[PDB]
Amino acid sequence: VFKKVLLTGTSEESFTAAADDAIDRAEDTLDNVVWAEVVDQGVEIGAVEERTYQTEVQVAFELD
Amino acid sequence: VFKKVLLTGTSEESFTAAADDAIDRAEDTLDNVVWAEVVDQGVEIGAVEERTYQTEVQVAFELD
Amino acid sequence: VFKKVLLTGTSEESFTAAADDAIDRAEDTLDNVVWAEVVDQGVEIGAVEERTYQTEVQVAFELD
Amino acid sequence: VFKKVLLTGTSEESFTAAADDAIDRAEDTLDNVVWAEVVDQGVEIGAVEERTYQTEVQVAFELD
Amino acid sequence: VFKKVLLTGTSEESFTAAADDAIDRAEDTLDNVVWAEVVDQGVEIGAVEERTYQTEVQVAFELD
Amino acid sequence: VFKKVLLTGTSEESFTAAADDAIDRAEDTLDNVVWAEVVDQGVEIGAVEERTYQTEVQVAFELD
Amino acid sequence: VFKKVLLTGTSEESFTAAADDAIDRAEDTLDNVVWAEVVDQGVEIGAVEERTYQTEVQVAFELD
Amino acid sequence: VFKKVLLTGTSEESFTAAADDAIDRAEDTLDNVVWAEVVDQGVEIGAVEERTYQTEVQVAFELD
Amino acid sequence: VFKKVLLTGTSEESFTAAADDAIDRAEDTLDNVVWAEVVDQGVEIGAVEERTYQTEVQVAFELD
Amino acid sequence: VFKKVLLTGTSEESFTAAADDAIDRAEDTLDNVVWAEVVDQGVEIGAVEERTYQTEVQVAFELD
Amino acid sequence: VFKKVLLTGTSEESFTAAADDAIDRAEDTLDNVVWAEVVDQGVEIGAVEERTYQTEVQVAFELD
Amino acid sequence: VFKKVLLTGTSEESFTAAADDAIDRAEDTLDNVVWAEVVDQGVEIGAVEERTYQTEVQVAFELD
Ligand SMILES: Cc1cc2nc3c(=O)[nH]c(=O)nc-3n(C)c2cc1C
Ligand SMILES: Cc1cc2nc3c(=O)[nH]c(=O)nc-3n(C)c2cc1C
Ligand SMILES: Cc1cc2nc3c(=O)[nH]c(=O)nc-3n(C)c2cc1C
Ligand SMILES: Cc1cc2nc3c(=O)[nH]c(=O)nc-3n(C)c2cc1C
Ligand SMILES: Cc1cc2nc3c(=O)[nH]c(=O)nc-3n(C)c2cc1C
Ligand SMILES: Cc1cc2nc3c(=O)[nH]c(=O)nc-3n(C)c2cc1C
Ligand SMILES: Cc1cc2nc3c(=O)[nH]c(=O)nc-3n(C)c2cc1C
Ligand SMILES: Cc1cc2nc3c(=O)[nH]c(=O)nc-3n(C)c2cc1C
Ligand SMILES: Cc1cc2nc3c(=O)[nH]c(=O)nc-3n(C)c2cc1C
Ligand SMILES: Cc1cc2nc3c(=O)[nH]c(=O)nc-3n(C)c2cc1C
Ligand SMILES: Cc1cc2nc3c(=O)[nH]c(=O)nc-3n(C)c2cc1C
Ligand SMILES: Cc1cc2nc3c(=O)[nH]c(=O)nc-3n(C)c2cc1C
Ligand SMILES: [Cl-]
Ligand SMILES: [Cl-]
Ligand SMILES: [Cl-]
Ligand SMILES: [Cl-]
Ligand SMILES: [Mg+2]
Ligand SMILES: [Mg+2]
Ligand SMILES: [Mg+2]
Ligand SMILES: [Mg+2]
Ligand SMILES: [Mg+2]
Ligand SMILES: [Mg+2]
Ligand SMILES: [Mg+2]
Ligand SMILES: [Mg+2]
Ligand SMILES: [Mg+2]
Ligand SMILES: [Mg+2]
Ligand SMILES: [Mg+2]
Ligand SMILES: [Mg+2]
Ligand SMILES: [Mg+2]
Ligand SMILES: [Mg+2]
Ligand SMILES: [Mg+2]
Ligand SMILES: [Mg+2]
Ligand SMILES: [Mg+2]
Ligand SMILES: [Mg+2]
Ligand SMILES: [Mg+2]
Ligand SMILES: [Mg+2]
Ligand SMILES: [Mg+2]
Ligand SMILES: [Mg+2]
Ligand SMILES: [Mg+2]
Ligand SMILES: [Mg+2]
Ligand code: NA
Ligand code: NA
Ligand code: NA
Ligand code: NA
Repeated sequence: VFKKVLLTGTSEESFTAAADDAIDRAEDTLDNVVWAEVVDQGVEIGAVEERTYQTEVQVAFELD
Repeated sequence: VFKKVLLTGTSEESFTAAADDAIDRAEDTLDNVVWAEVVDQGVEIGAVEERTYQTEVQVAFELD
Repeated sequence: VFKKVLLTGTSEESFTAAADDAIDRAEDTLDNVVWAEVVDQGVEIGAVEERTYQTEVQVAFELD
Repeated sequence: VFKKVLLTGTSEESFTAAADDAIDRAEDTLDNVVWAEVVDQGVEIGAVEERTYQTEVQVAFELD
Repeated sequence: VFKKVLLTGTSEESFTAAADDAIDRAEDTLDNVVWAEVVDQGVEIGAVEERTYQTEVQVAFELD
Repeated sequence: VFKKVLLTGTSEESFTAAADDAIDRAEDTLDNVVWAEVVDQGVEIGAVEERTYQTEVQVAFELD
Repeated sequence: VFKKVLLTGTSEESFTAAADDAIDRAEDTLDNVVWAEVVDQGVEIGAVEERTYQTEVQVAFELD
Repeated sequence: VFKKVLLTGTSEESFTAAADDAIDRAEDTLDNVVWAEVVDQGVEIGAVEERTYQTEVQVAFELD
Repeated sequence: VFKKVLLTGTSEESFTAAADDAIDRAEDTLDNVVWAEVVDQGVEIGAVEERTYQTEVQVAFELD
Repeated sequence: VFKKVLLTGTSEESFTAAADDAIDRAEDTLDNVVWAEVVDQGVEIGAVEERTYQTEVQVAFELD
Repeated sequence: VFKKVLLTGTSEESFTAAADDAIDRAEDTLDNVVWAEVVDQGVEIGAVEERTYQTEVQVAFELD
Repeated sequence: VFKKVLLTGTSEESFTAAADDAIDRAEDTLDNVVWAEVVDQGVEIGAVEERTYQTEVQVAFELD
């Protein structure tokens, strides 16, 4: 059985690096992370000093 | 990093109050709740005494 | 077996009340109405004296 | 010919009132506003003192 | 309030049995599982000895 | 001209048998049923003794 | 309250004429037909002597 | 950079002519119109003397 | 077994004729073409002398 | 690099067996078939002696 | 109230830089730009000397 | 007439480079490649030594 968690990563550099930021967090706390699916991308402008790229991913991990 | 949980709130009064019911539950158990996105709305009729409005939300919270 | 009918309710008050208007009509004419799913919401402006909120629902009822 | 503008209204009270807030703004600046279609709903939590309901609408107006 | 978890079940037999595999896992660890919605179906071929059917479900459970 | 009706079939056995349950009902009451399109699948758990598979179909029939 | 019926019109000439074929049928049998929304378009080739254009519409009519 | 405006053209003749009606209006007021994407089609019936076909397009134009 | 190919037809006349242009090409090179599904429509303006209507279709053909 | 082909399998027995029918055909003619994604399901009724289940899949294969 | 404009940025380097190109243009002409949502990505090949990455964004700005 | 092929490119570096990997393969084997549309993005983790970014594109080419 796989389970997915819905995470938004952030980066001041790129959409790829924002995806990595989410996956990094998943790997910090979960075993057997197997893949990620991109489900949204965006850019935060008004709330930050530098533009911040965001990539939202479903991160899949194998249970048991 | 943000994470989202997928919650359906209920209310005998309105779709807005059903959204609040979900967000209230998230705030009971999670720190740093930052926003919610409505993803579905519905009305339960046959299983209840009074019509019950339901609003399903992805509730986003900031990790760490 | 359930069947659904696709109804747009209207209200001069709210999206919740517009959903109720559709469900009310379904219950006038159908037995065993069990739930409704919201599929669209809108506001009529140019054709009416007062803004009219509209909520379109699939209203499900149990056959037999 | 109709044209649409994509507006997000806000309210501390309800999704219906947030839709009205957008339509009000459109009517301040545009002639012949004829209808609105709801395209998204959400709730701002972390950036505000009170929860703020948001309703995004395509507001249609007749040209010429 | 209901909450959903996003699970992919697997089976060497059928899409129905793959859905059951996910629901079984949810019932092992959660109380008050109430329904599941199918959100994707697929077949793993290259990574397995026998074709493996997969059915991804949002499994809903009642909180509290 | 074709017309479609939106039916949810049920089965304690499989998603295929749930689709058949809907189509069977359509054929009981309608002439010239020509095809069905699957539009949703789900599993009822909390309201039933045995898990019940549900398959929602648009059932198309030829008018006249 | 509005209700919609889901009809596929056909024409050997065009997608516009296929939409008209559906609307014509609705007006034969229903009072107060008010609008139609196109939801799919296609072309039947193998089952017919001449290519047949098909346009599927939700035809809305006002109840009461 | 391209920008798009969301226009609904109308015609008493066809969906193609309704698309042209929108594009014509864009070309009246904008320089460097480069393409259009159809996003919806419909037919107005109750508000008009003759059926009126409508085609909604995102009309893209090059800035600068 | 059916297979589909994803073709964009073009016409200086209409969306229907653009669909035909794609289907014509499929029939030039494939046996047993059975139907087509419209998946997108658009208009090329900047790259052409005359507006060019485009209709993208999945063209289905029976294998073997 | 992976490539996908869009195939509709058929079966007089089940949606799972219809998916297998498509994958079987892909494996007859292609090397390195790695997975399939279900994209539609349906039932043919009017054109056949027995109901025929159909499952449409994108079948992915590795190039080179 | 927020308003969105629908812009396609371009870059010979990356999808991230194409998003920035759109946002840059918005900030040239608009006050209070607050965020952007990615809605499409593509690559122009035939019309250009070098491949050109394109990222289409809804750029949101606060009115008043 | 344009035709599209559905390709998933891969890269250990970025989503942009994964798109290029697919387009490169198309240009190896096809004449008159004209554009690509991004349709999905993902990251392979469990099956590889280094995270592998994947970008799925419809690559369009002009026939004849
Ligand atoms: C992708 C994205 C979407 C957003 N949407 C909203 C919104 O709907 N309302 C809001 O007050 N702020 C937003 N913000 C700040 C956003 C920010 C980003 C990066
Ligand atoms: C929005 C909504 C959707 C529902 N869908 C189903 C369903 O598919 N099958 C079912 O047995 N009960 C339902 N029920 C009870 C529902 C109830 C609600 C409120
Ligand atoms: C949600 C909504 C959508 C509508 N769409 C259209 C349309 O496409 N064309 C039209 O002539 N009138 C409309 N009207 C009047 C509308 C009215 C509402 C309330
Ligand atoms: C509906 C909604 C969506 C939002 N999405 C985002 C987002 O993607 N990223 C972000 O930094 N802030 C958001 N914010 C603050 C949002 C706020 C709202 C109300
Ligand atoms: C439904 C399904 C989808 C898949 N998608 C991918 C993919 O995008 N990339 C990949 O390397 N492997 C996959 N695999 C292995 C898949 C496997 C299945 C069963
Ligand atoms: C597919 C499916 C969806 C459902 N959705 C809901 C829902 O939204 N709310 C609810 O009270 N019950 C449901 N129920 C009971 C459901 C049941 C099924 C089988
Ligand atoms: C738009 C369209 C879609 C169709 N889809 C199918 C299908 O999925 N299976 C089938 O046996 N026949 C079809 N047929 C015959 C079709 C025919 C048309 C016109
Ligand atoms: C495509 C289309 C959609 C429409 N939708 C609505 C609606 O939702 N409510 C309404 O009062 N009128 C409409 N009208 C009048 C419409 C008219 C058209 C042509
Ligand atoms: C439907 C359609 C869509 C198009 N999209 C784009 C695009 O995204 N970028 C571009 O440079 N050119 C386009 N072009 C030229 C287009 C042309 C048409 C006809
Ligand atoms: C899933 C499915 C869809 C279909 N759609 C159509 C259609 O749109 N028009 C038609 O003449 N026949 C169809 N047919 C025969 C179909 C058959 C199937 C099995
Ligand atoms: C994303 C994208 C989509 C496009 N779509 C089309 C199209 O549909 N027709 C066309 O003539 N050119 C296009 N072009 C040139 C395109 C170009 C791009 C970059
Ligand atoms: C985007 C993506 C999606 C995937 N989906 C699946 C899946 O559904 N099942 C599976 O066994 N493996 C997958 N895999 C390995 C995937 C891999 C990727 C990169
Ligand atoms: Cl989710
Ligand atoms: Cl429907
Ligand atoms: Cl828009
Ligand atoms: Cl495809
Ligand atoms: Mg930096
Ligand atoms: Mg988002
Ligand atoms: Mg009360
Ligand atoms: Mg729901
Ligand atoms: Mg009042
Ligand atoms: Mg509507
Ligand atoms: Mg207050
Ligand atoms: Mg939004
Ligand atoms: Mg076995
Ligand atoms: Mg999947
Ligand atoms: Mg049994
Ligand atoms: Mg459902
Ligand atoms: Mg003729
Ligand atoms: Mg169809
Ligand atoms: Mg005339
Ligand atoms: Mg519309
Ligand atoms: Mg001419
Ligand atoms: Mg297109
Ligand atoms: Mg048999
Ligand atoms: Mg289909
Ligand atoms: Mg360079
Ligand atoms: Mg695009
Ligand atoms: Mg490297
Ligand atoms: Mg994918
Ligand atoms: Na989730
Ligand atoms: Na817009
Ligand atoms: Na219907
Ligand atoms: Na394809």
